[PDB]
Parts: sequence; C-alpha cells; structure tokens
Amino acid sequence: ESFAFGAVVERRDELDGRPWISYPVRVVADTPELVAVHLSHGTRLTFGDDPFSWGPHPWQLFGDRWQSAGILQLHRPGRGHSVWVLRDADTGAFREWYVNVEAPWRRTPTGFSTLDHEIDLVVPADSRTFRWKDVEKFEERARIGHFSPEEATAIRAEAADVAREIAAGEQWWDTRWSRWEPPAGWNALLQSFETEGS
Ligand SMILES: [Ca+2]
Ligand SMILES: [Ca+2]
Repeated sequence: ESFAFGAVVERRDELDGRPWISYPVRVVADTPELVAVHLSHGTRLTFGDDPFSWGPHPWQLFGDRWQSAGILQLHRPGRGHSVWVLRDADTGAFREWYVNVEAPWRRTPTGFSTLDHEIDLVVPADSRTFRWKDVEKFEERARIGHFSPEEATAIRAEAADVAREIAAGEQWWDTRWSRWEPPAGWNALLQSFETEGS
C-alpha cells in the first residue's frame, strides 16, 4: 500500500487511543526509504476533545490554522522520528533541520499516525553542529508517567541513534531537500478531521 504523489492525507498524532491533533498534508513521496509529506501555510488544524493525559496539543495557540511557513516532513519508515525542513516565515530561507522524535509512522486508511516523543534535535542550515532539545523536559514527563519505562528507553535510544548518526556525518536524509519548494498550486488545505458527536 502507498499513497499517490499529491494525495491529501491525514497526519495525526494519536494520544489516549484517539486523535490529539490532525491536519491534512500532501504526499511528496511514499516509498520504502522515504515518506515525505507537506504541511502548507494556512492549513486547517483539527484538535481532539479534552481531556487528554498530556493536556491539549500546544498548536492550539495558533487557533485552528497553521500560521507559519509550510513544513516538509521527511520520514524513514520504521524510525522513531521525522525530520522537518524549517524555513524563515519572512524570507522563505531554509533555516534548520528539526528532528522530531516521535513514534514510527503508522499507515492508516486516511494517512499516517504518530505521536510526539518530546526530545527534538536541531541541525542549523550551515551544518556546523547540532543541538539536543527538551531532554530534561522529556525526563520530567517520563517521571510523572507520560511515558512508560519501555517507551522512554526506546525514545532515549532513538534520539541517541540520530545524534550519533549526525555527528558521524551519516545523517540518513538527503540535505538537497532543503532546496525543495512546493508546486505553485500547493496552498492551504482546509479539510477538517473532526468527528462531531464524538
Ligand atoms: Ca517535538
Ligand atoms: Ca520537544
């Protein structure tokens, strides 16, 4: 099973057995080596009903549309992260690679499902160095039970693996993706994934 290039699919974070946040993305690649999807500026965000074990998804500060520059997400099937191509909202300049540690993506009839795992890594565009992010925030959340011990050990190992890869110059992703730009017609997507009535 695969999705076609340009298909509009759901990108979901699933928490407590239900959608936490979901938003439509366009498919750029759906291959055994790469799932690449695009979240465009102005796209509608769907949030699940409270309460969640983790509280409301933090993108709820933007209300119900993605206000910033579009995000290309690059995923190597089976890995416990994806890599986001982040650009400057004002200039469109490529700024950084944002490694979002999260559950390996699951294919669903509607798209892909994952779940944020708090630890992030950031590689600036110049590729001089990289930084770990939110490790202690992660650990506090693991201590209060947001992650089980088995989950938290998997998360720590995944983040360590990616950091070791980057530091060895063996980052899996093709950095030429930093020059990709969406087709001109790839604008805001307005699809809601809400299931009213519950
Ligand atoms: Ca994250
Ligand atoms: Ca984080």
